Amino acid sequence: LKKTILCFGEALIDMLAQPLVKKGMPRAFLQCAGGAPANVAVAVARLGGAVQFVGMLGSDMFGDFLFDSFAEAGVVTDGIVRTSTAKTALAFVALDAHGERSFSFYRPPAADLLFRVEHFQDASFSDALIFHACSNSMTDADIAEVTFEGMRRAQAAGAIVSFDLNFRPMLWPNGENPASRLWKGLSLADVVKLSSEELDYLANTLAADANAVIQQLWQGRAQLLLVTDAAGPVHWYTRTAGGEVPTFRVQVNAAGDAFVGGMLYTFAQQFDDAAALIDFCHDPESIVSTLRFAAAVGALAVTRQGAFTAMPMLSEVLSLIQEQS
Amino acid sequence: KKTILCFGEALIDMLAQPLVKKGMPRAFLQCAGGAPANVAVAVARLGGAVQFVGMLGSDMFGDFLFDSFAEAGVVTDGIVRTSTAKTALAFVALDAHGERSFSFYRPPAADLLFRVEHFQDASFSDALIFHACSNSMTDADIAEVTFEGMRRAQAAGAIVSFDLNFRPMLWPNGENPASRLWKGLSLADVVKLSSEELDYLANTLAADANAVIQQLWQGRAQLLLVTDAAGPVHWYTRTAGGEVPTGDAFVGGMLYTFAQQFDDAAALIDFCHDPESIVSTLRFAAAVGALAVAFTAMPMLSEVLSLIQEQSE
Repeated sequence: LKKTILCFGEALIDMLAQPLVKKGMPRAFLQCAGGAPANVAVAVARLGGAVQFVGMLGSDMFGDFLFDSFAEAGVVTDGIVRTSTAKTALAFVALDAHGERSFSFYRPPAADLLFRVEHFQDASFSDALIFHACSNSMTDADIAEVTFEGMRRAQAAGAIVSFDLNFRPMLWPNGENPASRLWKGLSLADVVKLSSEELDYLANTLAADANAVIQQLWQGRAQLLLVTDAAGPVHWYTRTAGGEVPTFRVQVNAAGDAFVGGMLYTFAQQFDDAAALIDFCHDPESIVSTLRFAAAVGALAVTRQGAFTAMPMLSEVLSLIQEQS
Repeated sequence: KKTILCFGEALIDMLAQPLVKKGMPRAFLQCAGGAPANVAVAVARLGGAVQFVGMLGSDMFGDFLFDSFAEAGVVTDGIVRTSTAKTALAFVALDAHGERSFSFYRPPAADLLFRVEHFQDASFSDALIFHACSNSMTDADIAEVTFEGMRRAQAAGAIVSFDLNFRPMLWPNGENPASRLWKGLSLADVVKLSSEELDYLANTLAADANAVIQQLWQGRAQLLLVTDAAGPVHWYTRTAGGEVPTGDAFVGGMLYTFAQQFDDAAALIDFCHDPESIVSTLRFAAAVGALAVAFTAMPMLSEVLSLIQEQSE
């Protein structure tokens, strides 16, 4: 069976700063499993899809926590490698930008950044129908090349390559221009997901507009593009048309990792092989149907200061779609 | 003059909390930490004039440490900041079979980037005591910075205090700390060791405790204090030794008391030649150190008071 969704990249700890409780009581931080591709993997596993997380975890308490969290969720762990050379990355989340949500990362150096091409396993790509990655595994030259090689290997092995930009400027070296790597990753993906802001960023790097960006994507492997709005309406584009994705109102909005997990999960269930993506992209009726499912997953996922605390099961997602209909 | 200059690392201790409810995320409590940093705070709480010299990150944790120093009464103008690295983190959780584990996010770290040019002459000319620990010797650069600070202090007339506080886990894999430890020990006037560290040092010499003590007398050391997990504190000088009839609290009480008793660095020598004073001062140091922690002062209050009365009578 070649139905496994391979999520590659970083898995890290989101440390959620809690509000001050009493007097000089020490502030508390809550430990939550995180990482863009990691969240996608857990969302897929919760729905019942075959999924594996490929990446490097530290040989520390946090790495053990992430490993066990993956196992408990049903995510295959065979492709995970370990290292004592660096610690598991930490992402501290709090408030200080006045009342804004602040971020403090312990990642210029981290375990996930040390994954090398030699760590990939042929069995992973043999059984993979989808390879999903994000730009965080492109923050330095070495890890970026590993991500590109994974995308190239996936394509050659018959897997659909999914790329959710998930651009986080803070994680990139000061003074360096990430444009080059982002465009390269974009040229190697069959399915691309961008936020409105990232689309604007990319347009600026071209000294042009959104249309120019989309046309640039069509010059590569891209067959499907999703653009998320801060608000909530997701737009989709293929080389033959464009439209909107049905949304859901379930009280908390922009499509994130759960949405992606929902989408890839459906792809793996419905596609016999990678070539099936082409027919899918030529059929707006299927596109709308599948993205509605993805939106339902995103709407049901529960987050706390970012970081997912609960992913929905298939029955719950289908019930929402059935009800809100 | 009068100020106690504590130099080195200030970091965040993240204490893992026992799981309250299965489905809830494990919690970690933030606490100001760092060896010389904690001593600086204790001295300040006791009422001594103290300044912490070191580098703090420009992050949320650095601001927390800076504020903690300020609130305790520690002088902060000797503190420098950097965005180049994050404030170090020290995770202590009860990992595996009831044993308390550790996970340090150091190196890299902001405190490791303090450079010689960050020292201010004003800090040294006003210092009666310069106190350091081995944590600021974990890499070649910060170690040299620490040694130069100790030399500057000595040259400026400050008593140099060195609390080994050896933590192997913080040192580079495959390296032997012995060399740096001995160099630091050779530059201190006052040395504080745990019984364990004494044995460790003895081994580096392939000898006994006496060999370590004699080696110490080869450098600047005039007073050695050796603490026990469970037992009296042993003191040693170049002419004698004995025990104090009674950890970091102790070091705080000691520095605080030394600063209250000694007019200058030369006063340490007279002190070392006066066992009665050594005994009285260290016992008091241990006792008053408990205050750097409405509360009861008993039985310590009466114990201290009865002794002074008897001595005066």
